[PDB]
Amino acid sequence: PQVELFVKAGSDGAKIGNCPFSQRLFMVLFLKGVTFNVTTVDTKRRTETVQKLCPGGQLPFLLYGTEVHTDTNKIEEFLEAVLCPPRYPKLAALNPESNTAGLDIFAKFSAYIKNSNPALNDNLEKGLLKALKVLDNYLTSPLPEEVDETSAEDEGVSQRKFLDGNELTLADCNLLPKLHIVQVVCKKYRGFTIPEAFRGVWRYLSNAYAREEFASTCPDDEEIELAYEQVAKALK
Repeated sequence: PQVELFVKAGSDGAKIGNCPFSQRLFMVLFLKGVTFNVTTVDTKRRTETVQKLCPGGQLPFLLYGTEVHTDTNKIEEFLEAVLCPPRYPKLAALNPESNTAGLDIFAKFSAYIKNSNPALNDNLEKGLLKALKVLDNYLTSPLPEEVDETSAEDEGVSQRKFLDGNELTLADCNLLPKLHIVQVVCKKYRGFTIPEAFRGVWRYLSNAYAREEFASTCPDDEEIELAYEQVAKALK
């Protein structure tokens, strides 16, 4: 039941370019265990075969047998439905709040980085910091799984690896690619690093970069930066 995910090509028209939607889906497929392959699509120069499978020009899309599926959320939702137990595992989060913790982070970042008027830099940066703290608190709050089970050093603090427990879920597939863009781009163009004092968020990124499903699906730093260069370099 052949699985082909079509994703945005980077600056040389071949390699992985910047796209959080592509990476999220790429991650879902590694995590599912399915046999699959990825085709990169140069969005300035779609091949004729790609033009014909996705006449609308959406991206990413997914070839499943002979059907093309568009819209990332619906693609994901369909991968969860059709690649299901017992032959593949359920990836969706158990706790609803895991799907919405730090959702706002990527919008606040975008605002922050598209802005070019120095007067606004500070308030937008605090927007971003606050969104990261909501996330941090969610990462340091014990989930129901962890109830009343701790050791003396770090009572009240969670020790789970990812958003919803110790297994990557769908919620991580959405968040991690976005946070990864936030870090690379804000470091390069805004003199900004996620504060060390958000130890949840750091401990979380550490656990992420430790898993090939995420680190193998990241675009090269240079592709992310090039991708954001025009919009980001405008603030003087």
